[PDB]
Amino acid sequence: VPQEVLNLPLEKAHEEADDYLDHLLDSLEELSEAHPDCIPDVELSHGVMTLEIPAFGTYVINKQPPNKQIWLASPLSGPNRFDLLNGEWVSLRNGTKLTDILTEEVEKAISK
Amino acid sequence: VPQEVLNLPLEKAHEEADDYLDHLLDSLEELSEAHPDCIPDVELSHGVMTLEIPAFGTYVINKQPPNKQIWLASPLSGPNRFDLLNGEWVSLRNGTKLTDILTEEVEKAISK
Amino acid sequence: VPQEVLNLPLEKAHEEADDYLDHLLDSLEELSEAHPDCIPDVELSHGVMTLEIPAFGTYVINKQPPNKQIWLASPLSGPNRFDLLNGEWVSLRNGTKLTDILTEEVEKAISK
Ligand SMILES: [Fe+2]
Ligand SMILES: [Fe+2]
Ligand SMILES: [Fe+2]
Repeated sequence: VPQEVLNLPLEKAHEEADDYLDHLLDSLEELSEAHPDCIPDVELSHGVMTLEIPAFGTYVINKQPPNKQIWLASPLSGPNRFDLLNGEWVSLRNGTKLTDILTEEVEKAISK
Repeated sequence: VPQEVLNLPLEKAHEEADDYLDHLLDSLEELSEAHPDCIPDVELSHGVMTLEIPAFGTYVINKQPPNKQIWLASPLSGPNRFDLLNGEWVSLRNGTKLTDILTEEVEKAISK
Repeated sequence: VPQEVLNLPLEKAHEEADDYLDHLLDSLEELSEAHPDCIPDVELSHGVMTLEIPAFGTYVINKQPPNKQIWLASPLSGPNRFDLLNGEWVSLRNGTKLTDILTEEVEKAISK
């Protein structure tokens, strides 16, 4: 029906998890320089980000069917699950920011 | 198995987004009278509500697969996403009520 | 690609609703002893828990596609819907704990 809509420069919105992972990647392979040799590889395959931190292990950040969308598999802090609260990604278990976590775990790996 | 259940006047529950859109429509095509000629059409196609406000443009309210269920496409305030908090629909971005928004945008369109 | 992952004792995570229902069942068929003859049966069919409380009726606890995952059908307090807040299951309508509800409804059935 509504002709007035489809004459706009329309676009489908992004998956809100997709927006974060893309932002995470470039803000991680820019951080893959300030490694001594300690955060060698970042790779976003196809909705799956893999991070290698040889001190801790292999990270897996994952885009997941609901019951809340972003999946953390940390070889240090274990698994966790995140969805939107007020625009940042938040743990279903305790309420901790996803960003805040790999902030610590990366800046510990660089330090140690 | 459990025979005691299926002798009740059973019914499948409604989609909680469906309950809102139905309530929104009649509470909008009742509001499509107090237009000068300024909020001409409301139409709920099949899970898609279309609102025409010629001042701003064509609105689209939409029922969306999870990562949170009701989708706002406002030609004035942009796009947004809503799910249940304590029984009212709330923006994933900032936390604003969906009802509270098209309250303003309609009562501005009538005013101006 | 990432060889370091798949040499771990890997396992797929559980459905967070599944973890609760399993915990609910054994913590209910242990409670199906301290009935006079008043909470006779508990049964978890296949993602569907059925509770018979002859005073009130037949309960149905249910695992549901998102727009929030655990479904309560109480013959006393009506229907409700639950998802994770800070690690416990919470009503979309009002914000009440799922655990807190069948706590009351069971310990009323034993009492009365
Ligand atoms: Fe892992
Ligand atoms: Fe639009
Ligand atoms: Fe029932």
